[PDB]
Amino acid sequence: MSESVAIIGAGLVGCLAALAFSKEGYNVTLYDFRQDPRLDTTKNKNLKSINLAISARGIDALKSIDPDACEHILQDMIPMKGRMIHDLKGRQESQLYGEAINSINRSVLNNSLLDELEKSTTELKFGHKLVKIEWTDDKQICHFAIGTPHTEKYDFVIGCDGAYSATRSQMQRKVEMDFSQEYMNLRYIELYIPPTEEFKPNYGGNFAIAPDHLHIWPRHKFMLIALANSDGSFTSTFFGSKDQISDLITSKSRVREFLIENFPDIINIMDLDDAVKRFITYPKESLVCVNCKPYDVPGGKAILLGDAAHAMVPFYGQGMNCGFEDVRILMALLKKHSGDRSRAFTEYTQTRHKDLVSITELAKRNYKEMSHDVTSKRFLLRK
Ligand SMILES: Cc1cc2nc3c(=O)[nH]c(=O)nc-3n(C[C@H](O)[C@H](O)[C@H](O)COP(=O)(O)OP(=O)(O)OC[C@H]3O[C@@H](n4cnc5c(N)ncnc54)[C@H](O)[C@@H]3O)c2cc1C
Repeated sequence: MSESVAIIGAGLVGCLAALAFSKEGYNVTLYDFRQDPRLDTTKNKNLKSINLAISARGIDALKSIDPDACEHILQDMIPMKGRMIHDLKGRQESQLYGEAINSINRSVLNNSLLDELEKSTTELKFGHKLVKIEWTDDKQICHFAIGTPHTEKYDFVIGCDGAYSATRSQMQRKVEMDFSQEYMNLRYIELYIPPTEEFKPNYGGNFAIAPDHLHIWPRHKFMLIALANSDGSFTSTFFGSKDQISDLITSKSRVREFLIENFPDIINIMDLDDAVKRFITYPKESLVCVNCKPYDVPGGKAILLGDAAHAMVPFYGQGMNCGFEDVRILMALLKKHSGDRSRAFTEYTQTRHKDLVSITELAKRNYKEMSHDVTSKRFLLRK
């Protein structure tokens, strides 16, 4: 009487999808080739950033799925009041909220969703790599490499397997899928702002700068940002072109001078030497933007959510929030259609792809305002 679903990928979107479907009564199995990130034996946590901005929409998605869990899962998130813009003179200006965001730790959020899933009948299958799918009019046969071949049949499959989705490739054999991948001329580097030694009453913690603002140092086609952690430290991120970064890291002094010149007010709050070290040593992940149409295999046999459907630019886009909204939209469509996945998945493709156009255009406009159109003397250095 129950239907079974294989969800491929146990990142943030996959875990939320698993929560949503298990709650709605489906028999869920959640696969990931990675080891369980809650284990100390698992060395690669695959965490692209230490923390995340979760929007009202992202929060509302988790809340629509499980309000009690959502309360518990998000208890330590730090609400933001606005953005704090830092100019070349180290002047800060508060711009109060667009959409509200809250800072939350990535590891904690992903680990907490897994914890919630263990309280359901969801089967967790780490160490399982999806390698092939056979599509039929009844069940879909999913082939895995474990550790070792392994196959299991499912009524339908949800690809939440990220930007390079194996599920998406498998779908492409069954349906004509328009597809594009674009490798961004953009890299990011994670930096660190330590907690202060003493509790700062006006900040409510050991914070070196305002914890209730997303801090941005916007420059011409590059940017530094910072978002608070619960312990008083900030996760800081530098974004710049591949060419700019490659040219900088040829020399430690060159990086150091660049940082001092462009972000002079970070010397008060960050160790320059290890910043330089982090800058030269941080592994540079390639950022790819991918788009998809359709998102489903006809007859309700499969659907793609999260980065697997629409991997987008960091910061300027909001991949996790978008993926959380994917899930919320899908579940509402399933309820609207009384469990008819054929109808729901088809309508999903139509409406979500209209949404994606609007989302993409917003992100481009965000990049234009915040990073491209930056030439004033307060933001672009004159030698
Ligand atoms: C630096 C940075 C900062 C960001 N900040 C924000 C932010 O502040 N707010 C926000 O909303 N978004 C943010 N994002 C975007 C966000 O990180 C991603 O959109 C989000 O994590 C995507 O989640 P996902 O579950 O779709 O994909 P993923 O996190 O990529 O998870 C996919 C999972 O599938 C597994 N997998 C892949 N292939 C297979 C296979 N063949 N078989 C089995 N398993 C497989 C992988 O191991 C992986 O665990 C940021 C991104 C970056 C890089």
